Amino acid sequence: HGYMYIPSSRTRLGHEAGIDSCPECAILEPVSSWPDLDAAPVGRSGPCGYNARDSIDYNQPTTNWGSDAVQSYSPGEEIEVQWCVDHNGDHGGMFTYRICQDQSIVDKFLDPSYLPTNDEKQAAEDCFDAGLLPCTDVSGQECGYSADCTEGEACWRNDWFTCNGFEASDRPKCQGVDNAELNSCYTSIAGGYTVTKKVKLPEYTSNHTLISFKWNSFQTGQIYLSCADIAIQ
Ligand SMILES: *[C@@H]1O[C@H](CO)[C@@H](O)[C@H](O)[C@H]1NC(C)=O
Ligand SMILES: [Cu+2]
Ligand SMILES: [Zn+2]
Ligand SMILES: [Zn+2]
Ligand SMILES: [Zn+2]
Ligand SMILES: [Zn+2]
Ligand SMILES: [Zn+2]
Repeated sequence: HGYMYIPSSRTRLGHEAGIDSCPECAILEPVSSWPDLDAAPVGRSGPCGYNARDSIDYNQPTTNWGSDAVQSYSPGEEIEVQWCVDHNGDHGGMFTYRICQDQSIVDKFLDPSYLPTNDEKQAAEDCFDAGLLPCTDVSGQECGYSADCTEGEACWRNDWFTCNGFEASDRPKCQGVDNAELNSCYTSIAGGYTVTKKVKLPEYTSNHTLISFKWNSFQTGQIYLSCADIAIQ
């Protein structure tokens, strides 16, 4: 149970505007989230998430999200990206961040009076996959392999980030990555823990595009998706 926190995703904004009582509850499930990290099609969830809890589809703006870039960055900028895992829903596994470089696709997600179809959701997803922001693009960032994976497997990759071992001696699962304190970010269920990394933005530009957060669960057949409205200028 988790969601994108920095820069503020639509889900965070959703919660913060009082619309979404369980931001961490937005789940793609059931799916094969492991070990093949993109076998699973995003269906209704899309690259921005659908929260069944409160029936929110974050793939289109409302008055409460998606109207504006929440943050403006520069081409090639290395930036903080953070997500929030719930104390009772730390599934371990692997996560990534992506920018889709086809403004025409993304535009379908920036109009409050249109909801992307599942078809457009999946096509967006493919675009986001092509625009995955690799761990290893940030100089100085250590990009480990998953302890829940073995060499040569489809999960064996360090473009994505990994949580710690689900049954590791020390600092297990996603919580273990920052080893942050409880409520270091908001979750509704049992209090949130931050999971913090850096990504390097592309030299691709836009006055208004999306980061899509995607977290593939190891413990469960589940994926958590969020997106943030951002500008590269
Ligand atoms: C953003 O929009 C303004 C108004 O059209 C324009 O003048 C500016 O060049 C645009 N910037 C980008 C990166 O598109
Ligand atoms: Cu969960
Ligand atoms: Zn995918
Ligand atoms: Zn695959
Ligand atoms: Zn992160
Ligand atoms: Zn259309
Ligand atoms: Zn190294």
